Amino acid sequence: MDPSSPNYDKWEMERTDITMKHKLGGGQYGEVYEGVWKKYSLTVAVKTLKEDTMEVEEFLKEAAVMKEIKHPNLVQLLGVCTREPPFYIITEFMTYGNLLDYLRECNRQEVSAVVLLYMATQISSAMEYLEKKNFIHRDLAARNCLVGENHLVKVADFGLSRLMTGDTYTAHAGAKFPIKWTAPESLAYNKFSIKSDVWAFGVLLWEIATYGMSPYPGIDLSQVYELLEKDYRMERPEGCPEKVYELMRACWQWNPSDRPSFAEIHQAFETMFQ
Ligand SMILES: Cc1ccc(NC(=O)c2ccc(CN3CCN(C)CC3)cc2)cc1Nc1nccc(-c2cccnc2)n1
Ligand SMILES: [Cl-]
Ligand SMILES: [Cl-]
Ligand SMILES: [Cl-]
Ligand SMILES: [Cl-]
Repeated sequence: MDPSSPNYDKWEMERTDITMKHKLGGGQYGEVYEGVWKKYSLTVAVKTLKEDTMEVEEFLKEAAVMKEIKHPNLVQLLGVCTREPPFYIITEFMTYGNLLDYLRECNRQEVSAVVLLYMATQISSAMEYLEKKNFIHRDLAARNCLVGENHLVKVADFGLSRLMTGDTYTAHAGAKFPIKWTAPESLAYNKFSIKSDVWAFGVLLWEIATYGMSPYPGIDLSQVYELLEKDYRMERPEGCPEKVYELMRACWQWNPSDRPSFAEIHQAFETMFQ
């Protein structure tokens, strides 16, 4: 917009510059469309807001939040169109889609053990950065990660709460939570911190080591807490290095203060990967 204007925002861009297309992922992400940033012949993802919905306040808050973060392993904000409806939030488009489906559909000969370790290392790096900035993710899981070229992985947040139609998210006082990725303190006291993100990261590592399997297979949601309290934890996935599993259990300590920090988790992975 206008550089001299009192309301100048470098991120605001021209709605006309983007060629809007079909909805991304057959609708799995919601009101997110594939687009073409003409000026650069660049394919992008454009999240928008339904036909004037009572969520503008939340939408704009997301946009503001994204303008505050930047890291090679966090989906990159490219611009916004929150001056006049329909509101837009544009980020890069990741060629191979979300990590969950990527892991389930990949060439396992290509996506070997070293590659899995590499993917977990990139994710821990992004979280280490959010930790540093005192930000909290709240919904860390393979489904919220994107895969680019050369196994580049980036953490995102698609606000899947009401989008998912499966048993991943379950109701709780007008809100939905992915019970199998939620820390005990979060299920019991609605307390979310970077430590509950670390617990969720533990589950994510499990998803990665199993090439995308569902957590606590077979166990019904209503008994998960009790079991975690009884000190039950997921077994070491087949082929999962001892060191990585050791990391998993540390993330699953009942007491959050006893869980390693992402700084420690990442430092550990670097050592390993090398
Ligand atoms: C178009 C868009 C708009 C917004 C976002 N937002 C985020 O990804 C995100 C990540 C981290 C935070 C940080 N925030 C801190 C506070 N806590 C509570 C929540 C998280 C916020 C938003 C992503 C996108 N990108 C996006 N969205 C859906 C699908 C895809 C997609 C799908 C397939 C291939 N390529 C891209 N890409
Ligand atoms: Cl500026
Ligand atoms: Cl996807
Ligand atoms: Cl936050
Ligand atoms: Cl890409």
